Amino acid sequence: IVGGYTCGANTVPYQVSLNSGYHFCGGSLINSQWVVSAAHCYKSGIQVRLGEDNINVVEGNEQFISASKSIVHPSYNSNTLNNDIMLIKLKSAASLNSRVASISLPTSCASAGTQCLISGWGNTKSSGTSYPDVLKCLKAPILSDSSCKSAYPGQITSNMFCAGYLEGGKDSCQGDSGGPVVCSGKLQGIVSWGSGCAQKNKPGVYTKVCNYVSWIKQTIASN
Ligand SMILES: *[B@]([O])(O[C][C][C][O])[C]([C][C][C][C][N+])[N]C(=O)[C]([N]C(=O)[C]([C])[N]C(=O)OC([C])([C])[C])[C]([C])[C]
Ligand SMILES: [Ca+2]
Repeated sequence: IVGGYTCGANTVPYQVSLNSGYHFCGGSLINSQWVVSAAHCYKSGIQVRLGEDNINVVEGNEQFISASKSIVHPSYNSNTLNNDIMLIKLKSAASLNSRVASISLPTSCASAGTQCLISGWGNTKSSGTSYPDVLKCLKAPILSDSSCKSAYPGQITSNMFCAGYLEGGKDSCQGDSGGPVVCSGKLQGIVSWGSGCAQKNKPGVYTKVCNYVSWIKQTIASN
């Protein structure tokens, strides 16, 4: 997260770290056995690390659970990043409490100007790399579809939205992928792509989760 603030340990209890010997992507727990992340985070040998704050120190409250199957959306297109979403099923259910809790799926899409929280362990620097140890947080508004499309002409599908700041300086960045965008207590976005990090007129683009709620529900119910 570039331009953000330290969240405070376990203040974002639905955030997960997907790990394969290092943190590579964020994720959201949406019930005791299922995590939602981004399809471009897919790989095998994924360990879901729940209840984390410093990802480099075991501090208490951590639950490390192997991913039993990852389910990339069938229409995921890796050249457009359209339908960038994947569900990870956990090998055993997590124990839920105040430091590890699931976030709700939206019942409607959020309007332009809704203030949301984006969080993750990715790069904090726009020019160069600085990985944080602890979870970083950013409050950022959803941008109107016109300013999003004026920034990325031709690249925005209806499954995507921009959030952030046109003046630059604050944004998600590399290592934040797969992580949550929560607006009024509902998971509305998944961190996906952008042109670099926190550059002027280039906001982050996020998978629009309200379009996928029946898919999530139906895929979880059949698996
Ligand atoms: B994401 O993948 O983090 C995990 C990467 C390391 O394991 C990251 C989120 C970036 C959000 C920026 N607001 N997403 C990506 O890196 C995706 N690629 C891009 O955003 C790239 C750098 N830019 C891009 O595709 O657009 C142009 C610059 C216009 C070419 C990618 C990995 C899906
Ligand atoms: Ca830790």
